[PDB]
This record gives sequence, structure tokens and C-alpha cells, in this order.
Amino acid sequence: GSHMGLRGEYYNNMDFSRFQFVRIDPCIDFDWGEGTPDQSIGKDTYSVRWTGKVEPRYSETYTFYTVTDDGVRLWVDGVLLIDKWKSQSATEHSEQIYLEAGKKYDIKMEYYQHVRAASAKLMWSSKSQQKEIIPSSQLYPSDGPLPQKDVNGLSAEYYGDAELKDKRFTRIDDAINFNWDKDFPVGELKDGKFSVRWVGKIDTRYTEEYTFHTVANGGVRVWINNVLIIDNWQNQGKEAENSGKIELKAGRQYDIKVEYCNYGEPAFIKLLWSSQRQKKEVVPSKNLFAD
Ligand SMILES: [Ca+2]
Ligand SMILES: [Ca+2]
Repeated sequence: GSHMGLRGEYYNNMDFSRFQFVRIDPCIDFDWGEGTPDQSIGKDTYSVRWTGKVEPRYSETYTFYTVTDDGVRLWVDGVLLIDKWKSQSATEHSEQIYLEAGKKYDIKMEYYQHVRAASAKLMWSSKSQQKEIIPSSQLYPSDGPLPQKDVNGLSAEYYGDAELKDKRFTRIDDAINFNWDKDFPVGELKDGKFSVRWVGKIDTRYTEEYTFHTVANGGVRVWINNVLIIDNWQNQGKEAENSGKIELKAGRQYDIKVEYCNYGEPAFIKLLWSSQRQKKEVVPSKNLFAD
């Protein structure tokens, strides 16, 4: 029965971002060694969500067990039974819940790999059920809404004043790398005065202290992880440079907000990053998510 199992959502980050593919796994019995579930998933920092329904054979006290590297969360019947979302070598965790023979219960298992070894196994036991891998005959995949690939770039609001007040249009900018060079991006302005807000998500290649850099002809603010790390909103200098630092982990998304105001100069703004292993560059569209 091709259809039996749970639906597995496979992401290339460890926080259920960078969605790659869905597939129906007949059971949760994976040992990926130091590798990945599929050639389309990169080594390290990945996550999997399995959802559907489990059907016990007996009306009894079930024990659910997870053996994972790294972390896990297990819901059965909307109860969070196991909450061990952490870095761990292969480790069993378990909890009990009372179920009724032949009833179909919601099950959701969230898993992630950080580094080194990766595995995920879901088992059950009861008075009459000898401890096994939960088999495909007792598991029904969810259907309903597939996950959506998010779009690269950031959601930009363009304003017809310098104070982020009069909103003219929204689009997705591939990156924050603009030399507008007197042809303002917004029409019908007074005194060349306009402003922009980019919102979305960013992820990094490396775990370490990043430095974000703005080069700008007007005022800038930058938030990363909802921390204000650049604040030069009054600036007028041509290609004025600001920097600010934040510690980030590879393999997960962080909020990003960038605000720009032009005070009538020919407009310019670039957002760069650097770190001990990241050489200074314009932050690339492939690390920016529009959400
Ligand atoms: Ca990854
Ligand atoms: Ca691991």
C-alpha cells in the first residue's frame, strides 16, 4: 500500500525553513550515519516533520519512544508527550498515553540534525504490543496543504516621503544592492525624498559573530533577530558606512528589517555582511527570504 505511512516534510535548515520535498515514509526508522536523507538535502542543519494519524491495535497504556540524533518533539492526540529539542547523540526518550483500539489519532514528530551523526526512529509498546518500530499498517499520512517554498529576496515597501508614511507600492527586491543614481525608485516625490522598508528572513553559512555593513546616501536602520544593530537615520554623507555585530548560528532563519531614507541626494543603499569565515560581500539573494 504505497499510501501507508506518515507524510515527511524535509527542510535544508534545522528550523523548518528551506523546504525541499515532501514524501510518504512508511515508517520512522532512519539511520543516515553522517549523511542526509536524500541527495537534495545538504550535510548538517536539516529538519523533518512527519504528520498523519496512528491507529493502535489495542485499548491500552501505550508507551511512545523516539531514538534521535539530534532533537525531537512528539505529539499524539495533540498532547506533547516528548519535548527534547536539543543537541544529542542517539538517545531514547519516551512517554505514555492511553489509546483506544482502532481509533485514528493525530501524530506529529518534529526532528532535526545539527552536525555529525543523524538518525530518527519512532517505536511503541503496551501490555499486548511488543516494543516495535511503529509499522506502516498503523500509520496514515496527512494530506491537506503542502508546505510552500518561500521566495528569495525581501518584501520591500516603498514610501513617497522620508518618514515611512505614504506607502506607494510593495514588491520583492532580490537583495539590498541599489545605486538609483538620480532616477528615484518612487515617482511623484517632493525634493527627491522617499524611504524603503525591507522585511524578511536571513540565514548564514557559519555559526559566529557576523558584521552587517551599510553603504548609503541617506539614513539607515538595520535590525537582525529583532536587535537594532545599525542606527544612522539622520545621515546625509554620500556612501556613508555603518556596521554592527551579532552572533548568529548557521542552519536557521533570523528576522531582518532594513529601513532607508533619502533626503534628496542621488539614492544608494547596499547591505553587506562579513565574518571570520565569510568574506565581505553584498548579502546574496539566496540567503534572504521574503516570508
Ligand atoms: Ca542545512
Ligand atoms: Ca547530529
